[PDB]
Amino acid sequence: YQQFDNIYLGAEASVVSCFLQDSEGLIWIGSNKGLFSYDGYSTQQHFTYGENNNTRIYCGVIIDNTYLYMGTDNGILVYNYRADRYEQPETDFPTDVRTMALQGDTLWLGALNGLYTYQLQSRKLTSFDTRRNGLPNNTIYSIIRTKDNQIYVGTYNGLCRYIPSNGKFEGIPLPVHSSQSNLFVNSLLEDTTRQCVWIGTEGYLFQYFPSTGQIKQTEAFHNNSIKSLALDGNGDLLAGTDNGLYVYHNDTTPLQHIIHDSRNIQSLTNNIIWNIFADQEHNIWLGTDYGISLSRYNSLQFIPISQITGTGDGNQFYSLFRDSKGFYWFGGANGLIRFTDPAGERHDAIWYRMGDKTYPLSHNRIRHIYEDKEQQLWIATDGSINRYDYATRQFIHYNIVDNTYNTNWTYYIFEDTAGQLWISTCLGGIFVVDKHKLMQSTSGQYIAEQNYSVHNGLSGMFINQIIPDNEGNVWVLLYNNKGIDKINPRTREVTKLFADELTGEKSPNYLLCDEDGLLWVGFHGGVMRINPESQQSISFGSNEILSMTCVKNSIWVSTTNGLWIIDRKTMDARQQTNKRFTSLLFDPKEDCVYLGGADGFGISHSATYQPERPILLTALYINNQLVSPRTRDDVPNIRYTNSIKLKYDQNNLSFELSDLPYSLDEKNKFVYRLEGMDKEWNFLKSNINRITYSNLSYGNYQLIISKLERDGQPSNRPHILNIRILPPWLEHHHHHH
Amino acid sequence: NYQQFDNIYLGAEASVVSCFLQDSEGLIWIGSNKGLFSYDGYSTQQHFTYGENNNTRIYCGVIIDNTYLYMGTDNGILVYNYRADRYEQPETDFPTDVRTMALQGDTLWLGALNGLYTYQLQSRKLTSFDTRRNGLPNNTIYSIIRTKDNQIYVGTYNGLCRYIPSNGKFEGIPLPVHSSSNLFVNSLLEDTTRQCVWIGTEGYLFQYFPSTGQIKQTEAFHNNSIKSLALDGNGDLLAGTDNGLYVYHNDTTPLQHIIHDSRNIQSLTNNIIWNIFADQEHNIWLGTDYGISLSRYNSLQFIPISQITGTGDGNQFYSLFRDSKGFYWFGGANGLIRFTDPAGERHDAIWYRMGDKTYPLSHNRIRHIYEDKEQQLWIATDGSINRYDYATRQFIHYNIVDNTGTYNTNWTYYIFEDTAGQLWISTCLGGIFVVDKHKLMQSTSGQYIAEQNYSVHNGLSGMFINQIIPDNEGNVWVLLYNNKGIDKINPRTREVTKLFADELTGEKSPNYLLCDEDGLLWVGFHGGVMRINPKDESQQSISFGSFSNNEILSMTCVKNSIWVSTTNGLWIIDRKTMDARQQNTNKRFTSLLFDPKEDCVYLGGADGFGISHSNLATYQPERPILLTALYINNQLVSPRTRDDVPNIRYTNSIKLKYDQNNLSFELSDLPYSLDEKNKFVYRLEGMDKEWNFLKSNINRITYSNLSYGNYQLIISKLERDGQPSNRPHILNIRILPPW
Repeated sequence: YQQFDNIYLGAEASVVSCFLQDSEGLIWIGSNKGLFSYDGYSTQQHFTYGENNNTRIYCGVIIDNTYLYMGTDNGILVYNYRADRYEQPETDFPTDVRTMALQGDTLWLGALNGLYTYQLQSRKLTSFDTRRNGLPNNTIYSIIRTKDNQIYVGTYNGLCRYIPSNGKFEGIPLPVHSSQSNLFVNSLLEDTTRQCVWIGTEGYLFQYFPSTGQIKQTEAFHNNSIKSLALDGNGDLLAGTDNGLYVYHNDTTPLQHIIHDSRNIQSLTNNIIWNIFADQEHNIWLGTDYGISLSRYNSLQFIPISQITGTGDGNQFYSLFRDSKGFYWFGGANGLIRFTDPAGERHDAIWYRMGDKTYPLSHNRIRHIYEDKEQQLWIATDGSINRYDYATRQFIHYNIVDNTYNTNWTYYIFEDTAGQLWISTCLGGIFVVDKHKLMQSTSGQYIAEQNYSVHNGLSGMFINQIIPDNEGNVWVLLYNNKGIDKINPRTREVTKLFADELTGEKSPNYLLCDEDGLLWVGFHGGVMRINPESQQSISFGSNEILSMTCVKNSIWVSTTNGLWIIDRKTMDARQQTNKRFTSLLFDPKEDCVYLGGADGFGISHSATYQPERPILLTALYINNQLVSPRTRDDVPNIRYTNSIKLKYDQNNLSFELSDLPYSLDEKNKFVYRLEGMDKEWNFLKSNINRITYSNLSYGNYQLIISKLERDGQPSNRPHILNIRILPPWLEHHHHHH
Repeated sequence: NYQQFDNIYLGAEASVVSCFLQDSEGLIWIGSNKGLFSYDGYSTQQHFTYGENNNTRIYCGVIIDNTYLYMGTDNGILVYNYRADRYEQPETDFPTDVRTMALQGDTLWLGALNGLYTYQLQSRKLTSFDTRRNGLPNNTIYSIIRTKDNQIYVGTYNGLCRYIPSNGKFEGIPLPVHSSSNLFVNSLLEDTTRQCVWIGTEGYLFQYFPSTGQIKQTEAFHNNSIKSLALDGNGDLLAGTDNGLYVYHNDTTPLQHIIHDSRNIQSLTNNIIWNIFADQEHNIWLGTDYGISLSRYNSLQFIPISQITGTGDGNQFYSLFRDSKGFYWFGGANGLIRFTDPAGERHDAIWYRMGDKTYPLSHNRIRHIYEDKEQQLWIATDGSINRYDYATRQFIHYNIVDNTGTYNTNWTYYIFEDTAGQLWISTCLGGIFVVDKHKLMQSTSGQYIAEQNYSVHNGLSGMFINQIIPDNEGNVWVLLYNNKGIDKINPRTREVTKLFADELTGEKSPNYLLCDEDGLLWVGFHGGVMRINPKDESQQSISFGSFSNNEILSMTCVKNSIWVSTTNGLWIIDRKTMDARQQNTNKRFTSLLFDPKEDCVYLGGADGFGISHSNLATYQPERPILLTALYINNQLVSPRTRDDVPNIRYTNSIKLKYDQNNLSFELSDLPYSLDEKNKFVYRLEGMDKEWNFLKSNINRITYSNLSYGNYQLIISKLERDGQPSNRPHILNIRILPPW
């Protein structure tokens, strides 16, 4: 909170009382002169000088995913942000609305002269008062609904909570202070982690615990007023006051106190913080008595399973894989998910699981996913091995035994250069098997060509990974054992190596081959590089290894604690949130890395990975004047338009674009072109998001805008606007309403 | 209520029950002093053999990977694959004398008589926690739980502590007592509604509140110990002791205390309660020192939307409708949901809303759903009217204005089709529009001009119209918002008359309108209804209940009654006498639908809907039939005891030898929650020509002397009409020839 990006709406509209973010990410601003929006580049107004909508906004709520309800001196402005029109219902709203809170489909309204509910379907307006309902006072400043569906109402003289059964209100007994002749309750905030409601009053910050009724005084800010409360991305409590911002973490950590410095343009813009809003990306918006301070939240992007197929089922990911046809395969404890596009919208994921009607698996617990020499997809599971059939979209199951030990608990699979499948197990040792004959087999159970076991050379039969050498040798990772077994399949010679070094606590639990033929062995606090019989080790100092994968010249090592990145040639080690990741995948083509964990996965670069954001048109200008449905009947809301038809003399057009870059230090770069006029891409400077065209002839055009990709190439998913300029004779075809 | 139980006793001299599990398909499993059992609602079945290592006392269990029962024993952990019906031991050397188990993601916590352990299910790593290395108060562990916020609580021989994953140690939590030795902590239970952890010990029941560190001595029961804890469907805390069951509601409410009564075979079976388990249907299972006491749950059956769905999105339901093709259409404040079964078992809901990339709607606020004369589905919304296209699964939106171009159809409240191809559309602000249905459907204009409009200028009483309803007398009756009386339109002359304004006025201003099957009109107002006969324009009126100012939310015809949902509850009114009767739940329903096919009523409300029979017990959802036992020559057979037989519960196809031809099958639909059992019919294709009937107490099906060949056993619930259902259970049977 050391630096802020400060934002101003003009000299008239210096006071900001609230923020809303619509479900598509655009930020809305309630100022002392009316509503604005801010697209990350410039502000826009949505009122006309002189009109009833040119007025102080005190609060707002989004209704029906298409209306902004805003509290005003005169009642409630209802702004339809999709149509871009004020759409007043017939309702006689109470004047002076200062606070609002949705409960199901009833909107609670807190005003200077009363408390109300507004049922949204029937338009039924119900009033609540001191004399009938036992409210402590009629002037309302703050109303919230908690997760367990209780209503808290802060007033000019005290805090209470609604009692649905009898329609009355129960006081919460905040302390009465000799310095005050009434008990202002300015702000209320539910905190689900701390299990409290935070209460801001003049001079005192309280936590109310509904579990016990305890009212804890957490802070006293002498002679200061608490105006607003939010929780940031770390879950710290942010308190906006008349003397800057306070940040609370816990009882033993001192508050941060953040204030305006008149000689420093990057400081909090003003000390009087009327409102604080945490946006969908955890950016903190501070609304003040003089403009806005934005504090950007920065990074790894983490993606919950439910965003891929939702479905709120969980999964702990132990294997992540991308096939040569480009499907993602993410599995572990609870099944396998096939999907496309990790950081897109579409995904069309399929979940293969035990007991599914449509997509079954012999067992939920996936241990390995592998693509063979003929691009056939193999999985290892605790219900044996399976092979995918892409045409049927279903798995084919194989039972395997040796010539006498079996394959039910399979750990690892690979294909050798003679068309044999190598399979490691949790009891039956290692099986080696004719791939085509297994595939061609028709016997449900299948006798193995070969098997390695403790009877013929292995140390134990509890073995995880098996990895081929460049010179045909098979290196086996041994469970609860010392050293690593090594197999020459040419003369069946198994030998136990590095028992000297990899014993006791140096017991190995992970093993991989890099692109240069070097093995990396992970053990308790340290990794060790090998030439298959040379090389040695290193350690993590002041515990254990979950996953390792190669990333270029680096090997990434996921641990209980966090990540270690090692350079492959020197063996230099460097440590990098506190998430533990049980799975790692490097995607060379997209040049990112997937980090698989509990009920989700992260994505990061091989510099903080940026999620893909669609491109919006935020403003249309005709002959140099901004135009929208709010002011013109003959022009649509450009944000929600794919094709526009214009009159013949509406041929001087400007466009503003944005991908809503609120979180970003540096803006993305863009390219544009107008099909029907331009023959190539035009490049924009990153600070310029305006596109302009003059004196267009009649006919059809396509405006095409793309984000420049970080390799320099325009994206192939542009935003496209169809534009027809009508001749004089066809004028009556112009946009209308 | 806890005053009567269904008492269940186990075979094989087992009499002590120490735990219950319920698999993801609803079967109950029972750990007993002699080994593992299952119960299908008809009989108990053992899953162990006398003398074998599986014939052993079970102390606790959890289900792992949707296929195993991990169970604690003297020898460690007994692992049972319930799908394969085989004991399947891991290679892992487990500690002995396990007493408690709790999952944390993909790690299983194990508490034992001499240590605490972790077991990581992927790596199979076993990690030990102790007194010296970790600050445990004692190595004897009796209870372990994981809370929703992912904390680990461990109850021991000497007190309670909490895991610290920072440093891998345990923080003690001191328990305030009257004096002293070591405080046994036998039992732990998280309660998200009170936001505490309940703690049962010898002598006391505590609540600990992690948000503040407060610790409350909620009960003190000298010479009694708390052995088990659960919460019931009401959110009451149930405490199992060695002197019966205690039920806690709040501090001001007397505890209920429930004990055995030797003179009454429906009382609690035994006073020593080892485990209490609340099943998915909220039935309470009590495992005691002698048998099981089952307490069936009584409600209204309420279905939350997420059960439909599979998402946490809300909706307040204002229109329920089921179409001529059988699709249900439940819509309200937050869009419109299409789905085919009220229990959501087929996960095939489609949810239409504004903003949805795949299934958009012009507006989320649905005001009416209607099917026309040609089976086309129409909806009225605050974004005009739409028609469904079944083939594309998309709505088609229409914009309609009057001929002057002044009024439009943006805010549509109600729609119907008359007998002459015309759609009648009621609006807020634009009056009523009458539109030629086929011309609208075929229009390509993007604005349609209505043939007719009714408004304040040509006879209407106002411009805000809620509902418009045809007579059986050729008229259209019109409910206006906050007006006096109701308007009557004669569509042929276009005459508009205002009727019943003498009574329906001021506090009796109407706000609901409907026509019943006999063609009488029902008008709803604050705290009463009025029945109108449109033949003679006669009228009778009643008031019901209190208060006088008591709002009507929804009204619907249910056979010979009308159902009326209000702010203060549900009233049922007889259509001929007009006798009003109040019903009793606290939920308030803003939508109602009678389905004559299923003989039931849907009551739509906040984030879900109730289902009820028309004639009042409670309503039971259809459950699938399972096969739970196979007998050959009158001996029970399973993969556990034979090579050549599969798990009957998970097989669609069985292959038998020539001399395995005397067969019995037990069946169940898991009727745990039922006073009366259902009735079944069965037939064996290849043998039977007709259905056979069971008799409700009998769930066993027997065929003798089958000849080699192919058969198919079909089993079906006998429906309330006396028809078989169309969810039969099918088993293909092949009997092989001798050779």
